[PDB]
Amino acid sequence: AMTQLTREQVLELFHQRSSTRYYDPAKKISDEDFECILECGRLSPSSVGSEPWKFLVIQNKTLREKMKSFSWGMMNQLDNCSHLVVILAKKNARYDSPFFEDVMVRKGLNAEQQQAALAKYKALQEEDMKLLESDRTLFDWCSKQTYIALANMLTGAAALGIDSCPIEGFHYDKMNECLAEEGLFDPKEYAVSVAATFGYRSRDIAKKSRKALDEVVRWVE
Amino acid sequence: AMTQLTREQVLELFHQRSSTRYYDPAKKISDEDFECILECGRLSPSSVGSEPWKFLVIQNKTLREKMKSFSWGMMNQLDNCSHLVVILAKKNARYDSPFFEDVMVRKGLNAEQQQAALAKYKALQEEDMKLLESDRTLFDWCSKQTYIALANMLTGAAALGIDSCPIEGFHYDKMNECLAEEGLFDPKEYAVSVAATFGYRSRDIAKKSRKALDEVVRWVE
Ligand SMILES: Cc1cc2nc3c(=O)[nH]c(=O)nc-3n(C[C@H](O)[C@H](O)[C@H](O)COP(=O)(O)O)c2cc1C
Ligand SMILES: Cc1cc2nc3c(=O)[nH]c(=O)nc-3n(C[C@H](O)[C@H](O)[C@H](O)COP(=O)(O)O)c2cc1C
Ligand SMILES: [Ca+2]
Ligand SMILES: [Ca+2]
Ligand SMILES: [Cl-]
Ligand SMILES: [Cl-]
Repeated sequence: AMTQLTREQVLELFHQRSSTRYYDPAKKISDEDFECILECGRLSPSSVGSEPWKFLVIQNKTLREKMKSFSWGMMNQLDNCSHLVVILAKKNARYDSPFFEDVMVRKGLNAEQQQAALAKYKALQEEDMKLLESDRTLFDWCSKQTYIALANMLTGAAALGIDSCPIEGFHYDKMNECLAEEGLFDPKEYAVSVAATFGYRSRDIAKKSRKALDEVVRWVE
Repeated sequence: AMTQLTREQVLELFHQRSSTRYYDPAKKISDEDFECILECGRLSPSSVGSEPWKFLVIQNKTLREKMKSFSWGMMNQLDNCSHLVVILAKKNARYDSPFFEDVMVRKGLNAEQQQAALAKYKALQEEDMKLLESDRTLFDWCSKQTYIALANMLTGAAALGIDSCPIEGFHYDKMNECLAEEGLFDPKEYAVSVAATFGYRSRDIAKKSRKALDEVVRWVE
């Protein structure tokens, strides 16, 4: 049968998922649990099946130490967290690129289906979403897809009883340069999108503070 | 106690979550289940607690019909899905805006804490992430946060046994103009980010096709 939760269980999960700034350095996530977290990212949906992401798992302590200088949003977490993921997004993911040829093959499209798909992707990028305005608009489209993978990794971790924190608080140019200089990706192909820490909290879970549902929802009947 | 799943259950959930293009028009999501889905969006994390989203629930059939002309990615789904959400993202969410004053209050910051937070947000936007390059770069930052809310709504729906589909396949300028002309938001304040349909599938769940874990993960020990 299928895995299914009650509404109460779903809400519990989303109140357990919180941004963890204080991790217990004595508790490490198992290799099995961490592989499951990564699989939540891998299995995430993405526009046109583009999967425009790479997951860098930064366990090396010397590299984490170097990041402290320019990563104010995770300074405390770098020494204490079990695992750190830096998510990259694909650069220059144009409809007519070799990257997109591979997207289509993972679907198994023949020449005619590829022709129709290419026309759809061109319309999506050029006219519907206007992504071809600049390199940054096209990069940011791929980056949006990586935030889906991020969200699913945080939620999957929480479902396994593992704490996490999403991270934007770092100097992106310095982070890109540092990780490229370490040989972790080709900077012509990918650039840093967002990061996340994972581990076990050393403090209580902070209560949710959010705008009310009536503030954020408008119903059009 | 806390809600917790096994690795096998988490993976099942992420294989059950699939992009549903074919919905059974006879099956409607209950008001209670749909409120739970919306709460998964509301409870989502967001950079600096910005929550830069609105959720428009488009149930009106005449409005759905109008969208068909310019929404190729959800044409089939518009007539058959139970619920449709169009997610908006905040425009011009500058660190020094009234929008950001409210972000800080939901945290309860006094004048000195606000001063420190404003300095952090200014550094994040101006220098770390370089969001102030253009209106679009700043909008796309908020839009990225809305993709977290999207992902969590899809996953929460799947956990409740409800099918969904994320949607970018529409003309954004036409969609913005149409929904603003209906009075659903102030177009000076928000613009369309991404959409999603929800309902019960009329076909089998399609098997996952993804790049292998070894393709997308790089481990830095
Ligand atoms: C993309 C993103 C980036 C964030 N960056 C940071 C960060 O650098 N450091 C940090 O401590 N929190 C960071 N946060 C956490 C937010 O401040 C947090 O989600 C928000 O205040 C709501 O709290 P909650 O996640 O505990 O519900 C980030 C959140 C998101 C989604
Ligand atoms: C942001 C986003 C936008 C998408 N837009 C559409 C769309 O307009 N129409 C559609 O049928 N599928 C759309 N998809 C679904 C993707 O094609 C799908 O996620 C991908 O092919 C993987 O299939 P799966 O979600 O079933 O695992 C979109 C996905 C995402 C994440
Ligand atoms: Ca099962
Ligand atoms: Ca419980
Ligand atoms: Cl690479
Ligand atoms: Cl508004």
